[PDB]
Amino acid sequence: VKLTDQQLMADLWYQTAGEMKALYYQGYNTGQLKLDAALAKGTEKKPAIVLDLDETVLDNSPHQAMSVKTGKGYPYKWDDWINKAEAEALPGSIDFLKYTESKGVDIYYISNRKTNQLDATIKNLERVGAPQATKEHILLQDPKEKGKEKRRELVSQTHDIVLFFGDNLSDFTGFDGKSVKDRNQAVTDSKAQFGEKFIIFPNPMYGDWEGALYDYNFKKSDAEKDKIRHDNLKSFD
Amino acid sequence: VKLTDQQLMADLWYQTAGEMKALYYQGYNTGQLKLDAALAKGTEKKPAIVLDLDETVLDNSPHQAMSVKTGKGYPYKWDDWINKAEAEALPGSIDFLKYTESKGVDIYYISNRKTNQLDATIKNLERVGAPQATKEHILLQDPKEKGKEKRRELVSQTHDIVLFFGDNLSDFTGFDGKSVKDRNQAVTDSKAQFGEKFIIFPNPMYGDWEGALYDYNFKKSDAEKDKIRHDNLKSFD
Ligand SMILES: [Mg+2]
Ligand SMILES: [Mg+2]
Repeated sequence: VKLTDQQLMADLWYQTAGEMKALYYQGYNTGQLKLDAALAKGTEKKPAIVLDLDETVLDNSPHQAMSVKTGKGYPYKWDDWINKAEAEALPGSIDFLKYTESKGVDIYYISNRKTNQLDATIKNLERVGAPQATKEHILLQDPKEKGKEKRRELVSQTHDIVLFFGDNLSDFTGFDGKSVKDRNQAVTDSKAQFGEKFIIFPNPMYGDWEGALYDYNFKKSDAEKDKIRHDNLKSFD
Repeated sequence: VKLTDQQLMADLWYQTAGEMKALYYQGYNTGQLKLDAALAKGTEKKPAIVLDLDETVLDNSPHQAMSVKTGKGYPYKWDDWINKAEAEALPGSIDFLKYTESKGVDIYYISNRKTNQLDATIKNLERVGAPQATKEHILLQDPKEKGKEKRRELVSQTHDIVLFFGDNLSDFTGFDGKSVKDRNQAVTDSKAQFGEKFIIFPNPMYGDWEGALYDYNFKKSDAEKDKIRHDNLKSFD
């Protein structure tokens, strides 16, 4: 079984579809409207926004396409890709970030890139013209650190975080390590937050949605993942 | 050779990912905000909204999952699926539509379901509780006519259409029959509209994004389609 072939359409959409680009504009347009509203309401502490990087601000889809062509899934040559520091900015992202900066609002890029990839991440953020591309504002994941809540909470000590941007539910608080059924119910329960506080972007290529299917154990064979993937489809009879 | 296998991850995300559900909530949450805003400012003609049905209001992903499991591509069992009239509503859609009706706004379901599928479509819409599920409000595709602009224009003769909802760029005005290059540039050109007048939903399973890759000629071989799909991915060096 060529597992990587199973991602082809998802990758192709993400890389070529105008619809995908439109969804990125819709997210950043909505985020800017809500930033303005949050600034007009006012804050107790200095305002901040928090964004994920991969598939939120930086487009890593060329690595996923490399996996389709080679048949070798992530993280094969992921560090090689990160070190190249040539990911393009996703649609609307840079204009929104520059607008946020112009308003005096602090930005924190909270990303599960590893702390030892900081320098390459700064390089990529500089290449695309992302504001505040510094160690102070780029909060990467420690070895053995689970999730992003520690970094979210550190930011909240000194800022009021008015918006979160991400492609993965775990880019928002309260979606860590849940089963498919439980994370899906949590979405329903927090339905009012989406497009309000939590700004979501489309990523059918990879993420916690896939990891949840494997009980977050990625040490599964290609055949085992293939079976789980097939078993979790809901087919019409 | 097995083109349906390449849809698996796209279908699995659409069916299982809480992120997909969040994007639908974000879309409809934004729709309600923009509807209220438009009504508050007033209109010339009676207000309307236009929605697409498939992958906008109604979830047909069980048919797509079936294609993957059986390995049998479109049109296998599509009309049978339509006639079963058992698609679930997409997240946030029905509450939004009930709200819209209650504000005195007319809803028009402009959908490329065939005119002989009108009875089944009414049945499915009644089942999920969509309002205004009648021939006067469900505007299906005439086999002589391509695209939806004629139906959009007709509605616009008596109403001021304040919002459009879809998963396909051709559910909005200005995206008919364009190359990938041209349709993607048109998104850029119309970037301000998304989340404002055009409310977009994520569908990595199928659409004009795929048709455009084939220069809208689906009578290509699977070999040709497979080469086209592979050739349009962008990998890194
Ligand atoms: Mg991400
Ligand atoms: Mg549709």
